[PDB]
Amino acid sequence: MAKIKSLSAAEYLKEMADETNIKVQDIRLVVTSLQKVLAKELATTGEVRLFDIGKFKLVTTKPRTGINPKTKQKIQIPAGKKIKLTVSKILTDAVDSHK
Amino acid sequence: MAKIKSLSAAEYLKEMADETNIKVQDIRLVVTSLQKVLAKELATTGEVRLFDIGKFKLVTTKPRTGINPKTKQKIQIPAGKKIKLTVSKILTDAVDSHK
Repeated sequence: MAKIKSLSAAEYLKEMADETNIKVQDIRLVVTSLQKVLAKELATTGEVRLFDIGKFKLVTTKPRTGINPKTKQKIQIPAGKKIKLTVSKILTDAVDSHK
Repeated sequence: MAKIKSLSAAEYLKEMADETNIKVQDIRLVVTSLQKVLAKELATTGEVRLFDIGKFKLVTTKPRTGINPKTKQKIQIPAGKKIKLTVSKILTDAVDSHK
């Protein structure tokens, strides 16, 4: 893919193991669970509000008629279900990342 | 329904107590180290790619260059610094799927 400065989940896994003695192969587990149960809470369609980073809301884009006048076919984009992230103040909002 | 960090840190304890694994004041650190380190790694202009959920990255309302009256040095028109989440297939397909 496109190369930039980056982290896998395995990067944080390594970061977590470097930070702490209390945990071993279980670090791959804990780092999946952190996100497995996030994915489950979204599948029940609940907001997850993680204080200091923001909130994960499930969203839908309602279906809508589209027409481009020159095409004979009407590409009417269906209903798709997605996640929006909305930022916490302390992370974005003229704060941490904006200095 | 919604879900809080502390409620998250509770439900990771009930699954990662076991015979031995991690305790209440330690489960409290891994949950907060996560969202701290991932913030510190977007601070340095890095992209967190978490397979299964998706990718958090910075976005900057693009600074133009200005020659404003000071010195020889170029002076940026101020950017607005935000984060975006774009969702991975496995998250969005399990949301698009009805349970």
